[PDB]
Amino acid sequence: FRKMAFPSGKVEGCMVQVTCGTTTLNGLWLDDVVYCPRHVICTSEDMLNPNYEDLLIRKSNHNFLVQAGNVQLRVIGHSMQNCVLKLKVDTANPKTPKYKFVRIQPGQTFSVLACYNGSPSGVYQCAMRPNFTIKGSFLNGSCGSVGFNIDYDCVSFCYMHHMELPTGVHAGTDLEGNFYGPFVDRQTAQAAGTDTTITVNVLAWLYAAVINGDRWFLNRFTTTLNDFNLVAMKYNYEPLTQDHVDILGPLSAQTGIAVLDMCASLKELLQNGMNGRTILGSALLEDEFTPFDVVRQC
Amino acid sequence: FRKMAFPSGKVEGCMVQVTCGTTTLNGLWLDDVVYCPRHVICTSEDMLNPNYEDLLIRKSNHNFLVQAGNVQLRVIGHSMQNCVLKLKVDTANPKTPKYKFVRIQPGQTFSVLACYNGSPSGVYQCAMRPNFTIKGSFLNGSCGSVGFNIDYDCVSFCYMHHMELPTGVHAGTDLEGNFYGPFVDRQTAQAAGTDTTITVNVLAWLYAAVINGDRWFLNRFTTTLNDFNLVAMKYNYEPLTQDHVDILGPLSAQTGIAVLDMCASLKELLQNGMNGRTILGSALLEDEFTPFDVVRQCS
Ligand SMILES: COc1cccc2[nH]c(C(=O)N[C@@H](CC(C)C)C(=O)N[C@@H](C[C@@H]3CCNC3=O)C(=O)c3nc4ccccc4s3)cc12
Ligand SMILES: COc1cccc2[nH]c(C(=O)N[C@@H](CC(C)C)C(=O)N[C@@H](C[C@@H]3CCNC3=O)C(=O)c3nc4ccccc4s3)cc12
Repeated sequence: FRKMAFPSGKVEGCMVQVTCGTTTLNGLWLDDVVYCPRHVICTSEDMLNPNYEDLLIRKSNHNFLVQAGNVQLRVIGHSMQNCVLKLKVDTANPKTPKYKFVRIQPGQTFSVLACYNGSPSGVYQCAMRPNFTIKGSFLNGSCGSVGFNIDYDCVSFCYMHHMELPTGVHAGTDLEGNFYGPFVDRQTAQAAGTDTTITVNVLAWLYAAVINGDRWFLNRFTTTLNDFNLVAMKYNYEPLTQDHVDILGPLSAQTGIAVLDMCASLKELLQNGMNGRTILGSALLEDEFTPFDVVRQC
Repeated sequence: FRKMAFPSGKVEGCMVQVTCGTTTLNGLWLDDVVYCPRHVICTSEDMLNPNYEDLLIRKSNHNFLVQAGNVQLRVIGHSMQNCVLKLKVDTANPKTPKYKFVRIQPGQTFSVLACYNGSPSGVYQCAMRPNFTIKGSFLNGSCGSVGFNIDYDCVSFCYMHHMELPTGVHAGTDLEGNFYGPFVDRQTAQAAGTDTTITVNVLAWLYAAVINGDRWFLNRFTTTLNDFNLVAMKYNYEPLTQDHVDILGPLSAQTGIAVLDMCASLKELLQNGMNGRTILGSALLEDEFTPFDVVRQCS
């Protein structure tokens, strides 16, 4: 089992650069609109606590340099939506895929196309942590790179990159400019909530183990959702939601193991440890494979 | 620090479907030629001991059905190169990138674009193991998927997929159709030679751990190159050459840790273990990052 990204070509065709003064970041060109982080308009001395409304009043369409490679796209309008700038340009992107903007939940995974100066550098799979950070790999100049899923040729954009916390994890917004978690776009040290283990993904991993014949950990007990959630919190595990139970449905049907029966199996693992026995060849439970990732790889 | 693949768009525009009779697998369309595994011509009976040149002489151009998306491309010729079939078509691929065919060395990495029915499914990073297998993720119908590196808009193709061993690892060929390793395109259960760990890559990765602010495994000791190699061979690690030491130089300079000092740290980890501690989130020593991979990501 491995972390697999989606093929990135449909997103590569949409990356451009956006420059104000000497500040260049990545933007996303869809139809005739370019989306990018609003702090492209910030000077170094306004970053501590910028006045974005006041900074944007001073800007005009002709202050924005938008380039696809070396080709300039003329800007004919601009607006701000939360923490993203929307630049209307005079050309509709001929490589625009079928697409949606979506806001994901903690535990969901997505692919990140890491870009520098509008040019793709690499692709990898990330999971949104319960404290709304991602464990990414981003350098200076990566802001504006996006994360996405692809379903039947439709790209669902879910992440745009804005910042690196002092602990080395990353934070950003959806494509409507709303941050995931309690962060703000200022040059300031911010801290995330203490992280927790993604319970729904650990259960998906147990299902994958069963599918491959590794099932020693199954037991004859069951539990209520509420009883399991109260126990999980004592072990720094996320509580399960109704949506979590539902996305485990296909794996539950495939193995014949009820979701609440698998919860009682995980609950025994939590109170007693693994006893040096492994699951799928590991002493550690994996929590960054979603139920969809598991059926993707089968 | 994550396992990072190359962006796959330049390869996506080359993937097609090839069908013969009831068999379907993926092909690579470059200019006017489609490359695919030759056993697309095999029927089920043929699989065990196919005489390929004999089976190929009995095929006509019109037996090959090549599809790019919804469009069919007409085969105007065909030839075989080792385990790869080369189908000449009447249309040139306009999305053909600049490219080259290369044979990689054990321990080098590449990106794999997994495809089914000519459609890209996922992309991830693999290393050519010392025993010439790869620990990939491939299901039925993945044959013909390719592995590649990218350098300044030039795509270097190095792997085409052919089989899964009983142990679950994978085997394939370069784009001239020669297998990596002692494998053969027969429907038989085949075993690989005993694998070993890629030592220069483990060292590159420990350096990455330092760059990302993790130092719990460093120590005050030092070792000679030969004495490290004796312990490494004991633990089934490949020997470390002076070429590898030089290669790690940029990394050593960056962190101020001499190569043989980092070797002393790896020696202790091999002799004492990790004691349930973690490195970059892993409980095991990672060996599928090359020194180039580390430099490219960290800077
Ligand atoms: C004293 O303040 C700190 C204390 C402790 C940790 C800290 N982290 C950050 C922080 O992240 N700032 C944001 C920017 C702010 C405005 C969101 C930022 O630099 N984003 C980067 C990606 C970063 C860089 C390293 N790899 C990460 O992913 C990015 O690309 C952008 N660059 C610029 C350059 C100019 C103008 C806009 C942008 S946006 C500040 C900070
Ligand atoms: C008693 O035989 C075994 C015993 C123990 C383990 C074994 N493994 C294999 C084995 O791998 N065979 C090759 C095929 C051989 C000819 C190279 C094969 O199936 N390749 C797959 C990719 C495979 C499938 C599962 N995931 C992997 O990646 C592929 O796509 C192709 N399918 C066909 C189907 C028909 C015709 C051509 C192709 S080519 C056989 C075998």
